[PDB]
Amino acid sequence: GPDLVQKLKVLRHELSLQQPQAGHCRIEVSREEIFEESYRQIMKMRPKDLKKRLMVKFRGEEGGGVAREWLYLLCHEMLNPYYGLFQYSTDNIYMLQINPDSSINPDHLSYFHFVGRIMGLAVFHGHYINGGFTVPFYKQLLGKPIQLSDLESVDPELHKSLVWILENDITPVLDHTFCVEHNGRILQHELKPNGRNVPVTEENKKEYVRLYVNWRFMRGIEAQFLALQKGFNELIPQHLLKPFDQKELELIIGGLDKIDLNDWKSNTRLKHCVADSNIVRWFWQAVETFDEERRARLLQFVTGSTRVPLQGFKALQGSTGAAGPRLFTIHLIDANTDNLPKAHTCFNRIDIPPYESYEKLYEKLLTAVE
Ligand SMILES: CCOC(=O)c1c(C)[nH]c(C(=O)N(CC)Cc2ccc3c(c2)OCO3)c1C
Repeated sequence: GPDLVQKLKVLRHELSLQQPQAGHCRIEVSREEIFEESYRQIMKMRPKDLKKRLMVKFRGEEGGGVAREWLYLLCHEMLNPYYGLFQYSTDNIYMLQINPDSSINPDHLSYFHFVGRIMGLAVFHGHYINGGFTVPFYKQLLGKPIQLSDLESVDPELHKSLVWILENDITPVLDHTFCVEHNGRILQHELKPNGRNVPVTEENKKEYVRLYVNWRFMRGIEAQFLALQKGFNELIPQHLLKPFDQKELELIIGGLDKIDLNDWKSNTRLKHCVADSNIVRWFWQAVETFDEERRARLLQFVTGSTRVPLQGFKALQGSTGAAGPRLFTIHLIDANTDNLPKAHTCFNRIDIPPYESYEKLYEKLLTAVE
């Protein structure tokens, strides 16, 4: 709380001291080749050059304020799975993770080092990017261990079984060793040296669960993660992150998930209504009134998910029909004003009856959502 506020000020003050008063960090890339061009221009600089005031300009545009736009666009474009560095999770929708098969590109480690530098530059200049990584990824990047509690949301079944180990006498029921498996070929991993020959007992099961928790996230991505963290720490040294505790890191990480209302409203299709009509202004008014958890519940009420792809509301998918985005739709219909708004989750549509006032829309929409 108030100690977190002050820790953030110490961090920002320390970072500001590393920025030279004179000098600039010059970048000039195109929008359609921002990843490859930024890769070559950034990997040419010293870490101290990256700490200079950003001097950015796009391909052939006049545009200071362009450096904010450049960094934000590069932060989202570098996570695009086309580049083979990151892939979507099969545990939670629209979440990202390092692709363990990134070894295909033999220069992958220099690209992960580059991604780390850009993530470090975002923190350095005060940008909050909703990268969509898991809480364990972000804790590890910020220099802290993963907690068993952080596994519950990613892998509830593994979490339940590791919790079972810690809370019960395993002796008459389980016969595990410090060796774990995962995939086409089956790969064995010894959690600690000679692990295959170390049976899990009451005496060492705490170490077993602790090692298994880390492996569940680090599995096949350890070299990639190390290079990423290396780039990140060239901008954000690990000692400056030491004061933040597990709880403060969870608050900072949860704040990254903020739904972008600008991107939501810019990418909303309107059916039988205009952008200035009372029903549409009242809907966006009620959304602004809702806290984050209520904004997430509204997004889940209409789309079935509490998140949107990394590209944003423009990449929103529908369930059926021709391939292509199915934008979030506000549909003003002809219906009973006592009726609730109706969600058509297959098509990301909310059918809204013609309410008389803002206060009636707010209550009906809140009743539908809660
Ligand atoms: C401990 C103090 O934390 C901070 O002050 C802080 C600030 C100012 N920004 C960030 C932050 O946004 N990220 C963490 C690196 C997420 C992120 C950035 C760039 C990305 C990305 C995700 O996906 C690819 O590009 C944090 C945590």
